[PDB]
Amino acid sequence: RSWIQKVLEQIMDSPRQCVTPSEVVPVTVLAVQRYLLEDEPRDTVPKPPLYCYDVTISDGVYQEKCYLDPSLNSLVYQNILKVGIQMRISRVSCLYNEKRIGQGILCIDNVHCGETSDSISLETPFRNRAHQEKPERPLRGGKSHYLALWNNEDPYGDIWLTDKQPEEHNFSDTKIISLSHLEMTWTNRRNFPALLVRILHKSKLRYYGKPDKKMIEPYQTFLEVADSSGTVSVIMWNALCPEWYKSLRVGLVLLLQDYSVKKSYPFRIQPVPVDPQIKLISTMEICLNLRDPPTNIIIIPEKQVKPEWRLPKLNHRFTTRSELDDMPENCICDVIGLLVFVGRVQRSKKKENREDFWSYRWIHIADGTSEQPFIVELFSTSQPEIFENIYPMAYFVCTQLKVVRNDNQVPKLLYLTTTNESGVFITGHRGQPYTYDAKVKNFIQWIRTKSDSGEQKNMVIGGYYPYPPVPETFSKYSSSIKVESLLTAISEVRKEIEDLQYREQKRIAIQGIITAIKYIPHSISDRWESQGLIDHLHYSRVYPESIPRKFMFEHRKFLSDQYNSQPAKYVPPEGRPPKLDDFKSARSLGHFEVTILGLNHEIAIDVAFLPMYCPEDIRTSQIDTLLTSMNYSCAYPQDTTGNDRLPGPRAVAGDIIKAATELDRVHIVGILDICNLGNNKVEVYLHKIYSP
Amino acid sequence: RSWIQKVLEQIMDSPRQCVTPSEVVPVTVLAVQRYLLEDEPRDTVPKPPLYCYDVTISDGVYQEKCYLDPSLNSLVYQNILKVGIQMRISRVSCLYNIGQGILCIDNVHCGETSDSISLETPFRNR
DNA sequence: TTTTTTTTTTTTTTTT
Repeated sequence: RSWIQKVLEQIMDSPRQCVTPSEVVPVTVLAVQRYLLEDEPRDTVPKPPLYCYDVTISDGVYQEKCYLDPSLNSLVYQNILKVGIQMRISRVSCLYNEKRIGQGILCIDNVHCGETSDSISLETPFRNRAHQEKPERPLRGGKSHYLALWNNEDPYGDIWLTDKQPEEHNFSDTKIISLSHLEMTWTNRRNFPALLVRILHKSKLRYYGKPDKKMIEPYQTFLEVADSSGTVSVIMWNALCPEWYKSLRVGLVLLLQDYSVKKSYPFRIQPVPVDPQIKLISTMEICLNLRDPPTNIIIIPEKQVKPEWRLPKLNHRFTTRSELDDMPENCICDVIGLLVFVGRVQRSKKKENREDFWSYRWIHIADGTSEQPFIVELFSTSQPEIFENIYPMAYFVCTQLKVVRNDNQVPKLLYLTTTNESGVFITGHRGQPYTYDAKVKNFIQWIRTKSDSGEQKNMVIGGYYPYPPVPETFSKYSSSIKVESLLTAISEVRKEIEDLQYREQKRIAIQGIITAIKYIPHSISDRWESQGLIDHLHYSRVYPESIPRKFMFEHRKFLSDQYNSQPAKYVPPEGRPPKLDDFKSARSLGHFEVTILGLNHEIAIDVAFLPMYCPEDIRTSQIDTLLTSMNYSCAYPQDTTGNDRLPGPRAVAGDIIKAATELDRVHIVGILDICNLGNNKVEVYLHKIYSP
Repeated sequence: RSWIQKVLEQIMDSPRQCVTPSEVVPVTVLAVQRYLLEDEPRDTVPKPPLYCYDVTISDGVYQEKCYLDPSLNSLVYQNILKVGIQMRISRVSCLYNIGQGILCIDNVHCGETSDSISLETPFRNR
């Protein structure tokens, strides 16, 4: 009948025994989720992975949610095991969950992941109805839940509800006190009366679920609510977060009752609000645990709000690029404008935990006050629905952005970062949610005027955008690398490329001589050489996803899904999609295949030089040298004219070849960005060839 | 000019939500007088003090009588807020318990004995 | 980061 049924019937009566399936039939992956790997023995020297995965392989007849043996998590770290792929299970085992009444669970123990399936059916029935329970939960554990596939700060699954609506709680005889009242009297108040607070800042989710400790929904969010003049950092615990997080927005008047008051956490950093007149109560913090009756948190509509009392309004620090030009090192600010660039979902390993990762994506916000965008570093703000789907041609507003500057290098690094309390939103056509702000009105007027002028901005999506520009002073580049082996070995590049996980980024420096360079037109000589080694690396491959693509609104879902994070569950294509190549490339000049010879003429490597500067840059000398990959603007050409009377990109080609030819035997320290685009595809691109 | 004048006008202009004095200058206490605390809820678990005091500061230009917050009654219980000592207010409100107002002291930093206490400064409010 | 339930409080004014 089906492979699933046959294997399950074959292995049902032998729990915790590994049997090769009687028949090996390719099965389509229809979903891949990630959850904590508790209940495993942490006594083994190779501590089992902090997370395990569940894969919903689907046969022609049924699809039965299986369990991936944690030893196979390598196939998911590299994204080799993705949704829509065909794999051939080689080893299976049966495990029974002792905290649930149900049938056996198939335990995948060895796979041979192949390629994307030709036909994926999302309507195949579920063999075991238990797997079809609407509040989807992991196969193992009693009250477990699925986390987001890659990062841990993004809500995922059905445990996250959005059903909360305003409620009209009568204030007839409700004892409401002020935050300062608790501040002065919270160690003597046996009972803590009700409160009427308003949200000012909502923080990003935080998962504190360790594998050994037994906790349910280890989710914790810090909300800076302010009742009257006072403000405290309320913190929701346990399973309260996945019942109120997707519903509570900044500016909702909450009525908190049956709460707890304690001492401020020692490592807590309460953010200063926009208004300085308020009192920042930083000695005690209100903890909201899930009380049996659902009266602890009640939100009252604005109509029920009474100006008779004083409630701190939600203010903002909207700033333009011109203002940012003078803003100091660290000054939290809000930004708004028309998105003009979207990066990729890069992942940086957390120092706190080498297993967890962040999910950031470089974006550019355009305004009328400057010719450069804000260049925001957008981390995951626990808003996957917006974060993943943002595209250039739209209005984007991000709040609580911290300035970051670096004058050590000539191209001042004036960019922003997303703090813990940073939120993301896409404003309406007129800017309805933020229309009240004056800067918002100015931005909307600018967009309307420019559109009425028949003008469009150069919109780019995804690509290879290493925003951080390596300085021109190799000494400063080394200084930034404090005893971290700034110059990676010529033979270690293989291992470093083998260490990156899905969409991981890392910057290293190599020492060598320019073996040769062949110009690759994006579409005056075409090739040149400088002139038997121990071994050579063939890493000069530029993938189609690496080339930035001009944005076309007609095809926006396709473009946004080609640079997003890999989906957890399958979604059939809505028709026959286009091809990424048919979209024009935002780059104005082609790449190169610079080959590097080792200092000890023993190891060689092939790397790709993908410059971002336009011919306008090499004419105006906005770049550092002809061997750099980023221009001082670090912004894709504004297309003020599209094509100018300047030396054509074909002329800049050949010119770069001869510029490299100048560095015939010169000892150089090139900075080579290395990233793993997914599957086994890995990119190694040049950034800057430091020369003496 | 006069510190009390500036504080009064500031709390009148900006919302009177325990306005923090924009500028803090040492002020000399000229009198501390007590009376019963009538017209109070007296229903909070931490029952309010039975008596309250009305300090009489002097900034060198005018002397204004200010109603001390009952929360700061310990400073007078311990004789830390006496005549002569020059203090520094840090919070101020504008109570109406109305004609003009009642400059309230919500916080204070009692200092050292003053050497220039003047009994000649006229009352700003008659 | 986690973390719940319970209560305790005595005393000198008004007459119209």
